[PDB]
Amino acid sequence: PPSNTPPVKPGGLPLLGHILEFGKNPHAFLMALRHEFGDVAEFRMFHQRMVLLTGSQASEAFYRAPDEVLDQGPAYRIMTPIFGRGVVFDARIERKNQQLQMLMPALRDKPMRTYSEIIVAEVEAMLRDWKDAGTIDLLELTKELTIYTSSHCLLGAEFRHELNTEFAGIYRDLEMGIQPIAYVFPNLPLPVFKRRDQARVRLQELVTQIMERRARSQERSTNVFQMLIDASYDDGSKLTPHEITGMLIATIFAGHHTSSGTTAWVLIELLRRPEYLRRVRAEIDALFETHGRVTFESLRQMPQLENVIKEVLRLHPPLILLMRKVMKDFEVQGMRIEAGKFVCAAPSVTHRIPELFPNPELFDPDRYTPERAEDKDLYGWQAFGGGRHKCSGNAFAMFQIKAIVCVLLRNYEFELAAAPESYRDDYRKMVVEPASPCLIRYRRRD
Ligand code: HEM
Repeated sequence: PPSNTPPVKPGGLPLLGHILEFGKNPHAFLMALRHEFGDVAEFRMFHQRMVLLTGSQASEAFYRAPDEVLDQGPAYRIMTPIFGRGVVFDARIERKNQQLQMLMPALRDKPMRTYSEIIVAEVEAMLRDWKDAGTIDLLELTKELTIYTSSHCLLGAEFRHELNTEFAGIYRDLEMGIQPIAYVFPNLPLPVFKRRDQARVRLQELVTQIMERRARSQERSTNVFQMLIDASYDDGSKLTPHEITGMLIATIFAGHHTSSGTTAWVLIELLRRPEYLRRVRAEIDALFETHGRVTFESLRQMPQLENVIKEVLRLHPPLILLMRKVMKDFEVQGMRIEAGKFVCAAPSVTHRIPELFPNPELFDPDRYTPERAEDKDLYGWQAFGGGRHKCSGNAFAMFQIKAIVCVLLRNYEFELAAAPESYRDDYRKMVVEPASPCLIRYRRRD
């Protein structure tokens, strides 16, 4: 009497499974898998057996599982050298959870007003460097803008001014260390891998220096770094500069390409839909004539723009595979998923289920008005994941993007360099953004 298990896609290659076809187009693949096998569908990545949970029901099973059924550890094994050993997600389930819990208040509530001012200020700042008119690569602009605003808010002014050029190069070497051989996490050593390892060492050095310099000086700035210094375990014991360095890098990687890509898409989508450029522009111009400046209070209630960002995240979730190891038999929609196996959510797929998002392929922000399609189901729309391990900085992300767009749109008029339909997702990236050659034209407003 064997229990009903989920269907397995007729395999491809012996030691490769489906990996090449999947790798060709991860999204197209997962769409195809679901379309042919339904809510719960097994495929093989190398040796390993992945199970795609799509739809409201199967998504709930995923996001609500205890940390003791589904472990996010292996998904991050490529990151461990960058984050440090035993720092966060390499740490024991209970220790990992305290570190994450220390971040949450750093990225919500009280510091949010300060972050707003810093982010607004940082964009206003760089915008003074701009010619009257010109052509820029939109993706590069939002990646620069995001790393500046992030690092200022998360690390502090030290890393924007005094440690600017030093940090810039560390982050590069850190970023460059994200190579899928390390993602297997099988062998750590290589030329680029040491330049990665050297980078983390030098950052932990820079951190401790600033810890010590901010302590003998009675500087008290508002940043995640400062709050991680002031945080403490339930022990009463404190974070070591190893941990503080690990958590700050995790936060920056978690927030950088995700935000930068989304800001790009919010501008692209607004620039190929004049209808919505007007609704957003009218909202901003209204915001200024009611506040005379971009202000934490003003950013809070931008319904037009919130709705646009929400639809952009429906059509363009930057993270499209959320992977977990099954370390306990749990059951999804009747089908039993064996321990030792892998499960994963696919925001990009579930977001196009017609039963959840009527006319899924149509861009319509008005889905997210009081007669909504994001509220009355919590495991439909899932761009920020869900459950115990949902994004800590969804609030930060929303303000970051609302601020950048507000300022850019208020000072500058934009128009696409190439044909509107030519702007496509590049699903072959670890974090999905628009295609690399993503040019745009600016000219000072009025
Ligand atoms: C802007 C668009 C963003 C999107 C779409 C996004 C999406 C996500 C998703 C889907 C996860 C869960 C991954 C998983 O379940 O394995 C996640 C986790 C996380 N995100 Fe984001 N994120 C964004 C921005 C940010 C920003 C700006 C920050 C911080 C500044 C941030 C910090 C985090 C952290 C710390 C986690 C780990 C939460 C945990 O596992 O407990 N994210 N994000």
